[PDB]
Amino acid sequence: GSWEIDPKDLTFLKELGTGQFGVVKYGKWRGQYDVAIKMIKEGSMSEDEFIEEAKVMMNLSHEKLVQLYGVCTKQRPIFIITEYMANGCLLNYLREMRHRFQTQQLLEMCKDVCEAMEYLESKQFLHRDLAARNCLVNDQGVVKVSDFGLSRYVLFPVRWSPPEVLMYSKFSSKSDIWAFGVLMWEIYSLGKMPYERFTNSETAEHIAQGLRLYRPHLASEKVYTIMYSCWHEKADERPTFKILLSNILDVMDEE
Ligand SMILES: CC(C)OC1CN(C(=O)N[C@@H]2CCCCc3cc(-c4ccnc(Nc5cnn(C)c5)n4)ccc32)C1
Repeated sequence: GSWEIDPKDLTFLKELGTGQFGVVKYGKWRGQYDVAIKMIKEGSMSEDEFIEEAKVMMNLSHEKLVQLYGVCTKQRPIFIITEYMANGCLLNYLREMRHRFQTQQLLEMCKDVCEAMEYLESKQFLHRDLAARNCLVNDQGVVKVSDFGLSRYVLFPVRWSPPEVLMYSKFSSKSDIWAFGVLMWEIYSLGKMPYERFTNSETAEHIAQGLRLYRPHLASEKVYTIMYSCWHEKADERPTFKILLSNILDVMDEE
């Protein structure tokens, strides 16, 4: 099948880390092309459901999405083969103080993610776990969005969730928007934990009381207005990703 990679075409080279489905490794496809390979631990995934959705996810092609190249399903563990991102997770990247980021670079990261998300929104596809931990950085410093949709197959992101999610499990395009605002806060805070002094339970109470994250020192007033617009209490008063991208591009021009 066009979604199927022969595992004999893979050369495993390095271990990258361990996520919700087990170990992820760096390797080569057909001796030449860099890939990341998720080795899906038995019992961790709703595999048949994922395999059917992987057909849809293959056709999500945008330069700012970490591409799904295919799956290896004829065996267990199954494998998910994706684009390899040389500089790893955005969260860890932001926390490395040696980068000495310019705020123009931080805004560019937000724009990268916003473009990916505008594409997903145009396909009526929710990420469902948008956060710096699910963005990666390539060898050119481009940020791409990773593992969109995959939480559906896990057999909770309190700090990235709007009130209607925490109170009613009301998931929508506007809960991705809320999460994006939090991600913008992570970026401008160089990787701090949102609501860092609170537990998840205290964060949920804070959010239900109407309180919000406040301005990271590196965010201008115009950048803070953008992330804060993602956190309106009423979901329908939150922007779309098309509007956010316009907003971010405008600020990039104004500097
Ligand atoms: C959304 C939730 C429900 O599920 C999802 C499945 N999931 C999950 O597997 N995460 C792990 C997190 C721990 C580390 C292992 C890793 C690696 C990569 C990956 C992909 C492409 N390139 C690179 N490159 C590169 C360079 N250095 N390092 C260190 C990495 N790395 C993606 C994800 C994950 C969360």
